[PDB]
Amino acid sequence: AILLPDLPYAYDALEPYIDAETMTLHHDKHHATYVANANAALEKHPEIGENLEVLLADVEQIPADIRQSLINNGGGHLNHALFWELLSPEKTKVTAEVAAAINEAFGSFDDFKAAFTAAATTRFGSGWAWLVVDKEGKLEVTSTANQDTPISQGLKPILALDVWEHAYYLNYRNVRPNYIKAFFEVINWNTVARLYAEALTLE
Amino acid sequence: AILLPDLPYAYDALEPYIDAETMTLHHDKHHATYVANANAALEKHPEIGENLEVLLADVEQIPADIRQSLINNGGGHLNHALFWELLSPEKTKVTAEVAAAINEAFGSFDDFKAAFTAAATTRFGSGWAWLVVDKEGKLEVTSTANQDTPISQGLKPILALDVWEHAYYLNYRNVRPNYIKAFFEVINWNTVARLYAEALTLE
Ligand SMILES: [Fe+3]
Ligand SMILES: [Fe+3]
Repeated sequence: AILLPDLPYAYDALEPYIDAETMTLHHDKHHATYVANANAALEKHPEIGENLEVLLADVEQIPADIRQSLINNGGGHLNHALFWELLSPEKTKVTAEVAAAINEAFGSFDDFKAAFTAAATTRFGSGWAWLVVDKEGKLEVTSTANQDTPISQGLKPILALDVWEHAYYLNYRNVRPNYIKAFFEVINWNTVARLYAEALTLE
Repeated sequence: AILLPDLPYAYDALEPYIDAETMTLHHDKHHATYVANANAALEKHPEIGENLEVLLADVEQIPADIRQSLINNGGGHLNHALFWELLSPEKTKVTAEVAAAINEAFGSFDDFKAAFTAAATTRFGSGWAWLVVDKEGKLEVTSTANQDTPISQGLKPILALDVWEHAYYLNYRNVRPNYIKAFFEVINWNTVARLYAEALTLE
């Protein structure tokens, strides 16, 4: 079965940037529901196994009667698992190779941060802003709807911000760009490095 | 210019079903923002005018370069303006003709309630649950994404529930069902009758 991973720090470790009550519901309620629903969907078709990253890379392989529910809850599970690991109570620095890849893709770091901030601002409704590695090994900023994940288009995400309202409403209310800025404070760039390394090597 | 209509009651009027603070952010920030954005798009084409209900009934007729912004913000404005009129601090009752059409399409009021509750609850991500008049004059429950509106498909809304998280997170957190059950205590059935009469009387 899919399991709910633990937060690898205390619920309040990201304060004042993300508030402990949000971390608690976001993980114990929202995330747990994605895992519970993904298990129920998968229980229905044991023959397909449970490797979500493989199943959701090509959604039409998933039998029709559970497809949208797996996209939604199976995607909710993967997006959130990735998200907890990209957050750090301790400040970190963009790694040399990650930084170099950025200048190359965007021209400078501030250009990236601005392209990223804007994909996150203008994602209308519920969804996620992403930094991804191309099938060409290049970086792109994108944004997806709801729990849709870029791995469904063969893109490898190395950074991700959740812009569903539940992620920021208790701390920032309507002011999503305040929450976006706060995110840059608590990114775990070591996770980003590892994801990006894993992106290139498995290619 | 599109104007932000005033709430037709005090902000704390829907208490304890909807909290004051939410009414306040929801109208003063969320709806104001759609109104502002809708106007910025419209001003780029003064020739197409300001009749949002006509423009959004055929989206395709809207110049490509403001079409998405119009759908989202224009849609945002209609749905919300409709939403404030549908809420009532006084418990009202279902008008006889409305009750009868609900009995006909659904079996009983409570059947309708469960069905509208199902659409409101399973809408994944941001959106709206609706009771609409068919092209054939029949009632149907549906839901839509984000700020999409059933008038875009030649359906006439007579009941609407915002299921965006900003509509309910302050008072109910992740438990959208408690929000939905509460919405039924504050429905203005007189706004529903009136919309229902209007839908039948333009065909
Ligand atoms: Fe989330
Ligand atoms: Fe709303």
